[PDB]
Amino acid sequence: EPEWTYPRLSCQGSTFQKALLISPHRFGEARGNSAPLIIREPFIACGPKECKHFALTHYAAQPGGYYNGTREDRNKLRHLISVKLGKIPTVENSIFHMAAWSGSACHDGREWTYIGVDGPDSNALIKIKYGEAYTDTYHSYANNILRTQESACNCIGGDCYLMITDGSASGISKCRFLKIREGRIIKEIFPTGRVEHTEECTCGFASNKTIECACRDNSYTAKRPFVKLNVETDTAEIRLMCTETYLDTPRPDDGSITGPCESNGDKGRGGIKGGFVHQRMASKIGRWYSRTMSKTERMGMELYVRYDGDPWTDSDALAHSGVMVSMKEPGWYSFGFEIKDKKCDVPCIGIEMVHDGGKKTWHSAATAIYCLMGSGQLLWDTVTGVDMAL
Amino acid sequence: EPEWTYPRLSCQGSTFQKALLISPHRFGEARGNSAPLIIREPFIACGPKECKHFALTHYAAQPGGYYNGTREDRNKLRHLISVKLGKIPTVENSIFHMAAWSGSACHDGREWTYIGVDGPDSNALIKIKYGEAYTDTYHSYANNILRTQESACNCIGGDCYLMITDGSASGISKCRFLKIREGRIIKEIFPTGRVEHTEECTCGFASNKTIECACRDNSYTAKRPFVKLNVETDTAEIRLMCTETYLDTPRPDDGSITGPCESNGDKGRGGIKGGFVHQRMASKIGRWYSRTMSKTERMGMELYVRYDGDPWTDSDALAHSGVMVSMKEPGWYSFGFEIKDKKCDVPCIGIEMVHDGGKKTWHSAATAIYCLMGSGQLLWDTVTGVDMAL
Amino acid sequence: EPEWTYPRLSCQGSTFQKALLISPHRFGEARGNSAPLIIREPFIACGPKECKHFALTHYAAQPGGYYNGTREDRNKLRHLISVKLGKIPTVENSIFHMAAWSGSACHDGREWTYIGVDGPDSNALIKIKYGEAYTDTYHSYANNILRTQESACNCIGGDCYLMITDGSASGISKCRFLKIREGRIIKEIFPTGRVEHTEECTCGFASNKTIECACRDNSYTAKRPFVKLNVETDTAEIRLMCTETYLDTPRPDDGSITGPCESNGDKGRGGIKGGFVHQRMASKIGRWYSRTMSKTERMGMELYVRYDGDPWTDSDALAHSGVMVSMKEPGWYSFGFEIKDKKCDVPCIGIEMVHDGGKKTWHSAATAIYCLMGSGQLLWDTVTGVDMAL
Amino acid sequence: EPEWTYPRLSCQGSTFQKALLISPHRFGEARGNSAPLIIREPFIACGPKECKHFALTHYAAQPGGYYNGTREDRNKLRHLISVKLGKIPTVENSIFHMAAWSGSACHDGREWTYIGVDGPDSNALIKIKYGEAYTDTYHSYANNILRTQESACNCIGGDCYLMITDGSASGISKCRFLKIREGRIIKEIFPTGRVEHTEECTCGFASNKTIECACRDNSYTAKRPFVKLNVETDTAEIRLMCTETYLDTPRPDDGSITGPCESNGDKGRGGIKGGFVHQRMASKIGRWYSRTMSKTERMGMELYVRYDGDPWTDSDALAHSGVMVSMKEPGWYSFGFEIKDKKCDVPCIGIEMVHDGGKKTWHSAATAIYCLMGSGQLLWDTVTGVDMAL
Ligand SMILES: CC(=O)N[C@H]1[C@H]([C@H](O)[C@H](O)CO)O[C@@](O)(C(=O)O)C[C@@H]1O
Ligand SMILES: CC(=O)N[C@H]1[C@H]([C@H](O)[C@H](O)CO)O[C@@](O)(C(=O)O)C[C@@H]1O
Ligand SMILES: CC(=O)N[C@H]1[C@H]([C@H](O)[C@H](O)CO)O[C@@](O)(C(=O)O)C[C@@H]1O
Ligand SMILES: CC(=O)N[C@H]1[C@H]([C@H](O)[C@H](O)CO)O[C@@](O)(C(=O)O)C[C@@H]1O
Ligand SMILES: *[C@@H]1O[C@H](CO)[C@@H](O)[C@H](O)[C@H]1NC(C)=O
Ligand SMILES: *[C@@H]1O[C@H](CO)[C@@H](O)[C@H](O)[C@H]1NC(C)=O
Ligand SMILES: *[C@@H]1O[C@H](CO)[C@@H](O)[C@H](O)[C@H]1NC(C)=O
Ligand SMILES: *[C@@H]1O[C@H](CO)[C@@H](O)[C@H](O)[C@H]1NC(C)=O
Ligand SMILES: [Ca+2]
Ligand SMILES: [Ca+2]
Ligand SMILES: [Ca+2]
Ligand SMILES: [Ca+2]
Ligand SMILES: [Ca+2]
Repeated sequence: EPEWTYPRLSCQGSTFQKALLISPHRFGEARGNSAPLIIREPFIACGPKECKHFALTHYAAQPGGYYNGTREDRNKLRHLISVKLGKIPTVENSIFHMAAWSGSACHDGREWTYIGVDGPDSNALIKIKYGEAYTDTYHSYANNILRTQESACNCIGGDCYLMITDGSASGISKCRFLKIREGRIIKEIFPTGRVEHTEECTCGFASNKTIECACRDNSYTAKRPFVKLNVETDTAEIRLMCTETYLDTPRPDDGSITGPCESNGDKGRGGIKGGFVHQRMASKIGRWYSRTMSKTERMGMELYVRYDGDPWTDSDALAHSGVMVSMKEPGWYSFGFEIKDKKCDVPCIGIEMVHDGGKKTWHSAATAIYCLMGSGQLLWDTVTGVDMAL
Repeated sequence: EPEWTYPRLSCQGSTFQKALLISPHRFGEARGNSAPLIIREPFIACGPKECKHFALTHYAAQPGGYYNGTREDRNKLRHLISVKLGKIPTVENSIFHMAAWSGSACHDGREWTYIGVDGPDSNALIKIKYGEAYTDTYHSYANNILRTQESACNCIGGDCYLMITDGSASGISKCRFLKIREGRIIKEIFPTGRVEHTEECTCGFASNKTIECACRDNSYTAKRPFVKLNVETDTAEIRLMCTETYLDTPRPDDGSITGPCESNGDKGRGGIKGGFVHQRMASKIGRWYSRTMSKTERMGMELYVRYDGDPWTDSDALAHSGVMVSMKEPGWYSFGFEIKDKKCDVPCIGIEMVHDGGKKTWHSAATAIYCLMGSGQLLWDTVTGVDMAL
Repeated sequence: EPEWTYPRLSCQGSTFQKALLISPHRFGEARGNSAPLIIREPFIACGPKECKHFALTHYAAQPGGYYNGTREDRNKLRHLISVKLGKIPTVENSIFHMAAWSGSACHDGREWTYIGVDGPDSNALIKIKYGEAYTDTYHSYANNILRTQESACNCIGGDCYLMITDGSASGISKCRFLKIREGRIIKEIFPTGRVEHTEECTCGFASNKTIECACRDNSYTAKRPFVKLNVETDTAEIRLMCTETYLDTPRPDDGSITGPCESNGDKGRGGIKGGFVHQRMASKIGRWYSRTMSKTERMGMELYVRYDGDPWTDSDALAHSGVMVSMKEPGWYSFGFEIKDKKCDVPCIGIEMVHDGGKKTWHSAATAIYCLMGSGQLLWDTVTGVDMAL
Repeated sequence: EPEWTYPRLSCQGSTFQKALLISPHRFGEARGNSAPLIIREPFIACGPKECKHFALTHYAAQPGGYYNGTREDRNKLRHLISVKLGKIPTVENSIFHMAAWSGSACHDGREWTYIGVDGPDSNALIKIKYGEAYTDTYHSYANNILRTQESACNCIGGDCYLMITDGSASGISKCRFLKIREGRIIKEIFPTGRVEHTEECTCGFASNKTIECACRDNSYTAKRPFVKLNVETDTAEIRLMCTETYLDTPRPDDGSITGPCESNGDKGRGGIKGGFVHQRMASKIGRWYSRTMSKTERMGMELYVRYDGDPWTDSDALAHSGVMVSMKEPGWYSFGFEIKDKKCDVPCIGIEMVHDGGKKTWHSAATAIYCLMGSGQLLWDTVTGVDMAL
């Protein structure tokens, strides 16, 4: 058959550069003739030959008559959709995979696994699809909005790993990982460590032995929960990132959180999903991260890197590597993903750039992509170009 | 060349869950830019890799100018169309297969067979297409709206099997089954038993030896005619389902038809096509059924199951298995179908949810899908989200 | 490689039946959201696995602002376009093959040959394309609107044959045939016989040795020029059809043309392209033909057949085989084509049903298809369902 | 896996003829229902089976609300897009490859290489994509709008070759050539000779040993810089074309620049990218060129040819070969490209026909194609048919 995917060494390069903007609402004017779907939580996942751009639609287009409710996060209508990356996600270009108000997907080398959560808040349900077939489900364990990554899951040798979580958005949400093979859950992994609130993990392969994830703590801290999952033993441990460059939003000033690495610090309530991707070299690992320019608002997006070290213990500041989105522009969720070149993997970060005009109008998003590309420094930023009044 | 398809054991699971909603008129607003087709009698059929979503269109779109007459069932413009399941059935996404006002389709492992009926009411005509080619026809034998299933036909080792019927919607309509191989009728099967009125059969494989169908009696009863068709001898027998949980609409109260399993009972006149799909386990057979929540109107849809036994002799109540559509939402035709996973088949029930505003406006339908996945209880219902005034 | 196509015996059957209507302008209302292309001269040609529906577009859609000039036949904008048969020919569904105001195309088993004529009236040019590549041209020989079939060319063992003509529409237009192999003209065939005016031939295979064509005489007669082209010797002879059932429009009353078979008769000025297709049986050949219901106007369409005999000498009336389009509806150009089933060929006739509101509004066409299908008699007619005011 | 592509001898033919018009704004009327993209710098490149039609979009459609700024050349929204040749480039038909305000692409027999330039004017960046993956970048070396061909790059045995340039549009812009293999730059080529200003080179293979390019000098002359690049030694030399038929716009009268082939002459300032394609015969080489009909404005387009000789030393007038676009119609950039027939290559010239209404309205372009086919003289010209007021 095709063989299973494994993480490979990253393609050569040392800086990210602006790759691609998908801005569907550049075609959504009342006087235009297009039907871009109203979405949020976009992410990209790639198989050997193509990438798919996923998002959770509100099952409504612009221009249209169903803008009310598109700023809510969960309802009976939201669906996980995709287009081939490079296509504009319209009503006719998109594929509707399953009813879901939280999602993930990934390719294992042979087929696409799609993951969607729906159901009532107190009793939601993870549903897994392998290709066309619905293959398995997993139930709410803490009865308070069972939910998942909003970014790609990760497969090695046919085994795919997925973060799920359940619990209060302003209290305890202890995550678990599911190990999924051909669409069926073959193991539950219960993490150890600093486990009181971990959600929306952005995960990737640090090597063939370790998946690492930079997650969101929506309750207690502006430091990101950082997971290290050993794939050989199927065990996970979580501790907060110690870097003084706090990656959440909102957050206090860099380096202002006093005390040991594990200290929670101030301005911990609230959060945002954060970009994280690995650059695997023969003797060095680069960890690339994105955070908003604003410490309190979803505005702007800049890139940081650090090579080697241990995220759990290094207090050192990360190295600023370029402004991807200016302060002037929306910088909402961000995520990592890798494109498969012929012999090596290309690390990328994608940025959700939400068009927010409040509850009174439509609420949707463009997706900007920056990838590791050549050398030098990052040269240009992204704007959506959308005027929400048209 | 490809192997012929056979029924396989069903994938593991014990409950159905909400899978997917195709709601094309969420995009039909007069201020939007899309062209969802106006349709009724949707159904889905799957081949080894892909499923198609079929329906009978009135050859008109919303927004548009041809709404008048879209609440009629037969005319010279209706056509059988399909799209790949998960796509939206618009003017450009759809393929028009043949002129037809009653239809069916199925894949035999190698090619699609498409069936459509058209012609004048008193002398209509079954037409069969195998791939791109028109291959055969079957004539009216009762000269009173020759018609067929409005759901998937069923193929085993290249032989595909199809219910047709002809006769008065208010009296006698004896059905027949056609055995079709590579688009040509190779055998006609004349059933035995209770044959006074059988139409709109929803059929599936109980095993490699038997096809069973839950059908509609539009004239005499609210119990469903239940066909057992022996594929090895090509013989069929029909008797009424004996369960007190009457599956037709309209219907009397459950358990109220006194007398032997064959008693017709009250409120027999009228009917609806009903969902039915098999869960074939190694030692046992689950028969899954759907019926409207209202006893008299096409509103709501509930799921029921019974393991093993004989539908013709068992008076036992079917086990209520969850609300798919609440009573506030339309619940019109339902149908069963199976998705082919790698090693096993996934049973699903699809629900036609008609937007009915009467004859003064457009008349069309959303399709909701529920499939067997995981364990537990069915968790969430389906709404169309459509406002017919927009 | 794939092997070359040859005509095979026709699939079993004895009557035609309504197969499919493509009516693009059912979606062209000013308040709808679609873009059907404005076309005329549709025809269908099929390869082993699929059929393409071709037409000459005016490079304009409905609704739109370029309706002026769409009732003219030749200009700098007209293009040969196609869609897969079954798709609606819109701006986004269509492929634009080449600039052309007269066309033909056919598949040889390995690739599509597309043929288009354009250039000034006094000096037009046949251009041939094989797949994507432009491969050859042929020049005007009588300098007065060099033109071709408006229907499929015909390939046997890799050699494709095409009628072209040039000359006065109301005088002499002596046709020639080109023999084309992999897109290049390898022979010119100059017909013998009754050669003064032959245009718009509808041609098909009577056997592996003979192509026959029923053509239009726009100047001298209402009898159709009937070509017999011997494929083994590459010679052609033309004589008028002798049947008293005159197939052109306009025409006198059947059987009113006195004198020998070759007599021209009255009402010969004007003409229409006519449907003709072969049903090849082991010991018998059926010639199926279509003509308008009206003797003088492009209204209605009925089917006729005759088995065996010699068209050049049989004065006998053809047998009426059904009304495909009532007198009430447009019946403009018609054409034959064959769909390839697995082991046999299916003969079909397609009918151009032009929406004519005069020079003041848009002018375009729907395409109706009738194919040999089963037995009995033809049961239903086709309407476009279009209101030209919307 | 597939063989690498090499140039082959051209298909037989001695004249170019009108092939195809892609005029997307024939569908852009405010009362229509389509979304043609706003674009400039179209070009076409072909692989063994298919050609793509590329362009640089302003990420806006007609009808729409983002016309302001579509007459500017560089900004943060322009993207390189393509569709399959023959399709219309709308929002939904197109694929967005990468953010870019200057581009090129070519197929090497195995995969597509896509090149785009973006970044700030003083520090822009070549980015290269091979298939789906971003693989390499090249930095600005003169810090003054690094930019590239706006037409196909050229590959031979896996090595693809690309002109880039950087420097003042009013002064010195020394070009360089990049040798790219599987998306990565493996050699930089620094030309010799007359190097003061070369940009927008249109390049093709004169043979397996030499790539030649006719380029634009925006500063000093109306004669075109002509590159001869030796693929075996990877060296290049540039000298001005000596023909009296000056191919740039603006230009003085033909033959008016007195002095040796290197004299710059008058009206050197300004320029236009010009069409150029090779016809490689067994014993001889045809060089086909296009230039505007007006000497000063981008109006009309005429075809010229010269067989053999040396472009650097030959003062001879080129042979006028027909009017492709009359003086009444726009004639802006032109480019050469080759279509792969089964055994030989078909040379073609494409013409950008811009709809220019000034900065107060939309600014976009039709693409007209002429290719070598048959013998005789070029017969018909191309009009866009677009009314910019609709
Ligand atoms: C499943 C779900 O509701 N997810 C939502 C999450 C959660 O509210 C928080 O992660 C707290 O758990 O946050 C979003 O609100 C947000 O910040 O933009 C969007 C997302 O849809
Ligand atoms: C071929 C045909 O007309 N079928 C129609 C059937 C028949 O009327 C009944 O089955 C009685 O035979 O019922 C429908 O009316 C209905 O209940 O919604 C829809 C369907 O189109
Ligand atoms: C190439 C060309 O102009 N063809 C046109 C022909 C010729 O006028 C006649 O065949 C006489 O030669 O007739 C049509 O007019 C017609 O009757 O509907 C349509 C077609 O486009
Ligand atoms: C990268 C870039 O800006 N290219 C632009 C070039 C340059 O201005 C000139 O070649 C001088 O370098 O010219 C155009 O202006 C022109 O003449 O139509 C269009 C093109 O977009
Ligand atoms: C991972 O393992 C596979 C073999 O199992 C190997 O080909 C690949 O290069 C390894 N990747 C890394 C990053 O070590
Ligand atoms: C039906 O028969 C085929 C082989 O003929 C077998 O592979 C399949 O598993 C059988 N299905 C059932 C339900 O037993
Ligand atoms: C035509 O010839 C081929 C072999 O050359 C044969 O297979 C085919 O059946 C023949 N068709 C007819 C109608 O005789
Ligand atoms: C170029 O070389 C290839 C093999 O390397 C050959 O097949 C091809 O015909 C040559 N082309 C020309 C123009 O000579
Ligand atoms: Ca936080
Ligand atoms: Ca579309
Ligand atoms: Ca009933
Ligand atoms: Ca005539
Ligand atoms: Ca110049």
